[PDB]
Parts: sequence; structure tokens; C-alpha cells
Amino acid sequence: DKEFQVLFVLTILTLISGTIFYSTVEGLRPIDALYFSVVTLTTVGDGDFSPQTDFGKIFTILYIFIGIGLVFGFIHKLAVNVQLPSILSNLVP
Amino acid sequence: DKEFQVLFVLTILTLISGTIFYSTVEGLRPIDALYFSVVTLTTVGDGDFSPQTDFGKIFTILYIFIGIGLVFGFIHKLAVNVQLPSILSNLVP
Amino acid sequence: DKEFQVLFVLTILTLISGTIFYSTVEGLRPIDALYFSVVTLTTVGDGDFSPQTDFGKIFTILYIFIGIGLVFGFIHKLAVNVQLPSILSNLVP
Amino acid sequence: DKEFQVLFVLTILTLISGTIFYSTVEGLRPIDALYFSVVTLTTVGDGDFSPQTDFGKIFTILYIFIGIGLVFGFIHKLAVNVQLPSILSNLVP
Ligand SMILES: [K+]
Ligand SMILES: [K+]
Ligand SMILES: [K+]
Repeated sequence: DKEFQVLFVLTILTLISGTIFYSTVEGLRPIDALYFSVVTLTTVGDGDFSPQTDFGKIFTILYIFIGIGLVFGFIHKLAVNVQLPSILSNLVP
Repeated sequence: DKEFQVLFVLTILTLISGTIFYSTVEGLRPIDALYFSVVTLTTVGDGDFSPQTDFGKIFTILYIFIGIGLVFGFIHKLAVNVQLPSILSNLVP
Repeated sequence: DKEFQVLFVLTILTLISGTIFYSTVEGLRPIDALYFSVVTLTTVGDGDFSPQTDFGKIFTILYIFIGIGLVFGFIHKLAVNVQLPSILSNLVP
Repeated sequence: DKEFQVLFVLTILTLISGTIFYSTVEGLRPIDALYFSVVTLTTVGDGDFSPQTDFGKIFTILYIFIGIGLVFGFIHKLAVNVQLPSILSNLVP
């Protein structure tokens, strides 16, 4: 319960950092900087864009390292203790 | 047995939601909307396309979150209790 | 020991199927069809290309499902019981 | 403690090998070769570029195999025993 809330806020602040960086350093639109931030951390990736400034490239490097860990954690638990009991509850005869 | 069937139907409805959204909001061909839906959730990604409407971008965001969890689950078990005993059965002398 | 060899041959036959399909249906060069096959299953993805025939798109769909499971398994164990004792052996004082 | 340092240096040497290969064989700028090396191993991928020489393609193949294992290991533990106690320490009332 209080672990989803935590790993949620840490993901919010993580995504906030990226949206400000890319919307500032790389010149993306806020919504675009958010998307890029989301697709890189979940490792989906963006097919239409890549960081054009060496600054953006180095940030993205450290960003991926500090991020892939905590972003997927929220993906695991967002299901494990949230999406799961919700789907178990629909099965029960 | 009845867990593969479940995580299968939840993946069907998940993929259905995406195919309708992208084929409607982003204007992709049904088969294309399906592909995009599949490559984003398995995190492979699409190199030829990215959501062009801010609507599609936000949907994809929430879509990736609610999806990467249950899609890989079907990938894990589709093997664990299906692909595996099938390959163990071919080894037995 | 005999588990790396197995998950290795299953990955060989998996990669072989893809290289023939893409080099035939999509018209890629053998080496290119192999690369695409490798980057899609490890979920890295290809930024320069996507299946252009609906046949290639549907194959890739089923291909990703039957594949991401067994390809990463070889990635896990290729390290766990191969890359690891090799690196533990270099540490020992 | 001494396991983060290890999996860190193995990732440094891994990333070094790639940066030299791509900056030499594919003709990327050092910083670009590094980025590509990072995005392929974490499976994020690059949307703006793909290996253009068959040499680069085959290297990338073996590179992804020997790499995805040890790179994510550093991602797991970089959090587990580093990012985690750091975040647990901020919660304590
Ligand atoms: K990925
Ligand atoms: K990717
Ligand atoms: K592209």
C-alpha cells in the first residue's frame, strides 16, 4: 500500500527531472520531453528522435542508469499488489 | 493451465484497446496499430513511427505503464509452463 | 552445462527461422535479417527499419511472443553459470 | 559493497570496448559511440542510427549477448543495495 505510493512519487520526481531537462536542453515540447523520458526508462525507446546535444546525450546516459531500476520496480508492483488482486477478484466464482 | 488462458485474454483485451485507439486517434491501419501496440508493450519499440497527436502520446504513456507488467507475465509463463515442458519432453532419452 | 548447450541450440534455430523469413519475405540481406531478428528478440529494436509487408508484421508479432522468453533465458544463464564463475575466478586472491 | 564496485568496472570495460569499436569501425564520435553502446545494452535502442557496416552488425550481435546480462545486473544492484537503503533512510520517521 504505502510502497506503491512511494515508488510512485519517486517515479514522478524522476519523470519531472527529465521533462524539465529535455524541454530545456534539447528544446522539446513539455509533452514530448515527458514521452521521451517515459520511453527511454521503460526501454521502449523513441523511433522519431534522439538527443542532439552532447549534454542531452550524457544526461540520458546517467538518466537511464539511475532510472531503469526504479521505473520497472513501479511496473512490477503496480501489478503485483495492485493489478493482480484486482484481477483475482474478478475470477472468484 | 487456467492461468495461461487468463493472462492470455487479459493480453487480448489489452491489445484490442490499443488497436482501436491507434487505428482511430493516430490513423494507423488496423494491422499497423496492432504492431505498434505489440512492440511498445514488449518494449521492442517501433523505428518507423511515433505517436503524432498529443492524445496518442498521453495514451501511450498510461498504456505502457498498465501494460509492460501483464504482457511480460504472459511471456514468462507462456514459456515456463508451456514452452518448457514441451522442450523437456523432447530431451528425455 | 548441458542446459546452456540446449538453450543455445533453441536460440540458434529461433534465429535461423527469422533470418530465412526476413531475407525471403521482407527482402533483407541475410546479415540484415539476422540483425533484425536479434534486436527484436532482445527488445533492443531497430531504428532504421520496420517490417513493410503485413506478412512480416504478423510474423514479427508471433515471433516476439515465442521468442522474448527463450532468448533472455539464454542471456540469464549465459551469464549465471558461464560469465559468472569466469569472473569469480579472476577475483580470488 | 565490493560487488557494486566489481559489476561497475566490468561495465566500464564493456562500455569502453564498444566506444572504441563504434568510434573506429562505424565512424561515430566518441560520445556518440558511447551513447549507442549504452542504449543497445540497456535495450532502450537508438532511433536515429543503426550499424552500417556488416562488421558493426556482427559485433553488435555478440555485443548484445555478452552485455545485456552484466549491464542489467549493475542496474538491479545499483538500486537494490545502493538506491534502496538510500531511499529507506529518507522515510524513517
Ligand atoms: K527494451
Ligand atoms: K527498444
Ligand atoms: K527512425
